Amino acid sequence: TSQVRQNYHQDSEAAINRQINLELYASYVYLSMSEYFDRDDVALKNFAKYFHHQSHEEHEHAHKLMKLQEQRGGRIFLQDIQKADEDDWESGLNAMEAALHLEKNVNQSLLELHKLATDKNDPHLADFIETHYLNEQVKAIKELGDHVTNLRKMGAPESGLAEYLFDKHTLG
Amino acid sequence: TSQVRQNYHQDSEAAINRQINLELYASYVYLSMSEYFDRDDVALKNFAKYFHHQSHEEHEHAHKLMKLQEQRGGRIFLQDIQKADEDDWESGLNAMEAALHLEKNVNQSLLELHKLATDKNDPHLADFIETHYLNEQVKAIKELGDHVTNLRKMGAPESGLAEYLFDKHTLG
Amino acid sequence: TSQVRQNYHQDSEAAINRQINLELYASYVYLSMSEYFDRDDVALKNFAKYFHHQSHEEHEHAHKLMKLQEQRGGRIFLQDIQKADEDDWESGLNAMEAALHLEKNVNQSLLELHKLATDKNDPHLADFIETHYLNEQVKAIKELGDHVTNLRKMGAPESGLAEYLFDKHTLG
Amino acid sequence: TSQVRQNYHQDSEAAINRQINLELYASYVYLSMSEYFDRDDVALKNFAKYFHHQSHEEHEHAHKLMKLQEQRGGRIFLQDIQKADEDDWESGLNAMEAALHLEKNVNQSLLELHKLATDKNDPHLADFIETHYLNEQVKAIKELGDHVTNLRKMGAPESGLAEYLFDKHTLG
Amino acid sequence: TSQVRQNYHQDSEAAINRQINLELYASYVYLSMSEYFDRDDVALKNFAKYFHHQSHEEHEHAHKLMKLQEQRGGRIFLQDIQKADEDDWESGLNAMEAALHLEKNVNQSLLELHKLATDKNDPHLADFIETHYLNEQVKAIKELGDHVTNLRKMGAPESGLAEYLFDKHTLG
Amino acid sequence: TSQVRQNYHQDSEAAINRQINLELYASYVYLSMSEYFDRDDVALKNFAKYFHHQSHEEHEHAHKLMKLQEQRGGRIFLQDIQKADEDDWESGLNAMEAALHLEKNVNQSLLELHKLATDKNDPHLADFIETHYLNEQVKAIKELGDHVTNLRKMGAPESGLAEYLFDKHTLG
Ligand SMILES: [Ca+2]
Ligand SMILES: [Ca+2]
Ligand SMILES: [Ca+2]
Ligand SMILES: [Ca+2]
Ligand SMILES: [Ca+2]
Ligand SMILES: [Ca+2]
Ligand SMILES: [Ca+2]
Ligand SMILES: [Ca+2]
Ligand SMILES: [Ca+2]
Ligand SMILES: [Ca+2]
Ligand SMILES: [Ca+2]
Ligand SMILES: [Ca+2]
Ligand SMILES: [Ca+2]
Ligand SMILES: [Ca+2]
Ligand SMILES: [Cu+2]
Ligand SMILES: [Cu+2]
Ligand SMILES: [Cu+2]
Ligand SMILES: [Cu+2]
Ligand SMILES: [Cu+2]
Ligand SMILES: [Cu+2]
Repeated sequence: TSQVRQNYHQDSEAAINRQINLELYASYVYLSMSEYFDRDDVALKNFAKYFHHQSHEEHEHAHKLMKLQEQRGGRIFLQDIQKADEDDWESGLNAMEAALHLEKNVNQSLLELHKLATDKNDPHLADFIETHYLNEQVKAIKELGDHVTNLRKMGAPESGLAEYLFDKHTLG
Repeated sequence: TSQVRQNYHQDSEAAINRQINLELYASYVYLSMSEYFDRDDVALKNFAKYFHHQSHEEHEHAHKLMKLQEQRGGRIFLQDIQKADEDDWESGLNAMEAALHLEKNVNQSLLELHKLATDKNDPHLADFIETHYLNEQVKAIKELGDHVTNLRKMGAPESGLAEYLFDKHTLG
Repeated sequence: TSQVRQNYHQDSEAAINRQINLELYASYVYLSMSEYFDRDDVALKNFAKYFHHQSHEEHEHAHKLMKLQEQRGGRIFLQDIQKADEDDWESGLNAMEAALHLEKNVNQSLLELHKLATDKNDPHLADFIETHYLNEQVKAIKELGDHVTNLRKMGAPESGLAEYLFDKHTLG
Repeated sequence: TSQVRQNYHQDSEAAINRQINLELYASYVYLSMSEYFDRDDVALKNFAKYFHHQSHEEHEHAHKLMKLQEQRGGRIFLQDIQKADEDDWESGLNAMEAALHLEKNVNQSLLELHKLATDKNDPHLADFIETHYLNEQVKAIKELGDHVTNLRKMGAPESGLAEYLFDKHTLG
Repeated sequence: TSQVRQNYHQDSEAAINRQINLELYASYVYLSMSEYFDRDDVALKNFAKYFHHQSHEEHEHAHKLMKLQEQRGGRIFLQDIQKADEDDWESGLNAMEAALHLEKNVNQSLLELHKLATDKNDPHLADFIETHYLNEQVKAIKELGDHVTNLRKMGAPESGLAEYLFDKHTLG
Repeated sequence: TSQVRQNYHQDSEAAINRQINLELYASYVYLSMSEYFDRDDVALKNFAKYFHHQSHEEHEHAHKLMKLQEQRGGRIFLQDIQKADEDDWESGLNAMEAALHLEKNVNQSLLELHKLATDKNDPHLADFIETHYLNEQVKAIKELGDHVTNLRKMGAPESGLAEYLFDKHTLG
């Protein structure tokens, strides 16, 4: 056991490694979405820019969890990063809906991570989740909801003019 | 035979002169398209700007081929620049489609120029085509494809509002 | 007939299209001359620079005529751009002489364009020719005459030292 | 088949997708190495910095391949990113040796990608591999070799003072 | 065999060492020419400056080949640098002619180096020759041809006034 | 005999040409040493930088002697530049020792050049050797001695850590 390790439960260490893997998975999902919008038969550059930024941001989330693990004296165990469930994301609206779905699932996992920290009486880990993850999730989810709403009201996914203009005016 | 001439086959020299003529033809086609969008009954200024820029760029392509010819010790033989197959380009979408068609044909010609350089064991000419022409074609074609896609999805050519907004938001 | 068209005769419209073609032809002639001076067995860089500039300037002349056509409500009809009568321009002096010959012919055509505008009582077109073309021709022709004179007096075309020094001191 | 697709073989498209996956794998390997050096019982910050930079660079390599795929009209198919063969990299020298081993394998794959492009007569893809990947591999491998050499000569892995000073003076 | 060595044939390694020696020889030839023009009975300072620059440039060519050798895992074997075939270069024109002759021979050697790289299926070395050597040769040869032409037309080598003025106006 | 020649003995002229050749040889030796340290199995970049600088400096020494020759009315006769006696310089210490050995031999030659100038009553050449060569040799030799001493005391050539740190702290 690590010379720095203190008040850090084996279950928490494992939950962090699981969260590290999930952040990397969400990163890979966003990468997939980003490249779909760069296709010649889709060609929505700001949707592509939007998800590329989400991909990079998710890598920051994973790195910070890895930092936590290292600082607490835990050992990182990595797992394969699974490819997304889709290769083709259909439309701008459908990607926004899939992203919101994903973010809600990630939020649920982080809330279960917080409960575990409360149950193992680890207030450092609890505060870490609160400070760096919980409000970020809330903001992410709200933004995705905002986008889904506008796209729906504009006439997406049927209106091709709607996704074109949303790409231009909201995401550009 | 030129004092500088070395490893430069009569067939390559002639193929360059043919490519020089084709670059000038594409230039003239883009000129034609550009002026069509300046018509009072079309009046799409950014379509016009877009093809005017394509025309100038195609002149750069021709000049560089003429430079190659001169540097290798070949003699430039010019041919008439044929006028385009159309005087009236119908719509923004139709010009984009005709431009993509043209660029694919020019690409095919350049790939046949590369094969000839490989077959005559002329690695200088091969690299020249690779370096200055091949990726440029790929980029040109992809961009034209991107535009065709957006215009189609927006409701062009029937939607006059679609070409107006594409002119404004993509080409402006 | 165009919504903007007013006082613009079918004969004038056709004469403009013919002038547009001639400006493009002169452009192509100058291009040919420019490349000849870049040949390894000619290698007079400032002669080459001089005619390359003339080529670009002639494209400006054509564009402005196309602008006129569009503004007046006429329809541009392009024709093939014929290659020059020579592939080999012999010498610096001979190109200057051929350029002067060309410019005098273009001037004659523009003067016939002015007469037609006077005869069709089109004072806008008349002023356009006067303002943008007539004095430009006079200046072009005078400059070419000036160059022909100096080259002759220096000992061109026989004196190879004459063209070398004229290239250096006048055109450089 | 894509509107932009031209001279792009199904085998090449698939080879690119395989290369995309390998670049992402090398990225993940470097991530693993980077975090190992941040461990409290390793604590070599510049080794960690060095591999973190390698990880980011490998993501750039993957993105450019994805760009190529999109530009050529191919469809990206992603695969899981496998975790590295090690969780514990033993020492600074051993990570450098494993990195060199990895880079040589990636180089071999890229050379097989080039052969395939030559065999399918795809000079655009051939030039792309040459321009963006081949010399980069050579440089990467040479640098890793340079580091392995210095570490060995200094007395690594036994000399803990050797890795400490190499971390300070070469990687810092 | 080197830890970095990969896909690098013994024949290529030896051909590089031979090219390294030839670049150094051309460097030494240009050094010889440069000093000849500094003689009190020649005293053409810009000819001297011109070849001194060529000498330095040829050293850059050799260094880059040595870099390639080192990066690929090959071992440099140097050979004597032979003195030029002349101690006295007669005239400005004759040096330009001898330089052009030399550059064409060096070009031939580099083209044989490229063929060998193509035959040993070494696309890294092939691209290296293309990128850093082939177009440079073409440009060098064209420039030398340009100079030979002007000097001949001016009346060199008999006209001492011709070399004086070419020294002043072209090389100065 | 040269119009500028005065008080310049045939023996001195020949001794200068011999010194010119020796400076070029020392230049080539330093080039050889420099490239050895860039080898993947040596990888001492500041040793490499150090000898590369020595190589360039030795070329300056040769050029100045060539200047002297030209200014005095002598004729330069070049000789082959012999390759060094080694292809492999073993270690940092061994190169420093070989460089010191070389510099002492060059110094001896320059002192014999000075004696000859004193004996031929050529005070211009005597002062030239004194001013540009003699103190430079003394400084070069002292520096090489200084380096040899430090390397020995640090534990070179056996201590690989010694050459690594000397490369870093003295030569970097
Ligand atoms: Ca986000
Ligand atoms: Ca899976
Ligand atoms: Ca709190
Ligand atoms: Ca274009
Ligand atoms: Ca026709
Ligand atoms: Ca290439
Ligand atoms: Ca003009
Ligand atoms: Ca004709
Ligand atoms: Ca790297
Ligand atoms: Ca697995
Ligand atoms: Ca050169
Ligand atoms: Ca010899
Ligand atoms: Ca020195
Ligand atoms: Ca020998
Ligand atoms: Cu996240
Ligand atoms: Cu083009
Ligand atoms: Cu004009
Ligand atoms: Cu990579
Ligand atoms: Cu060279
Ligand atoms: Cu010296």
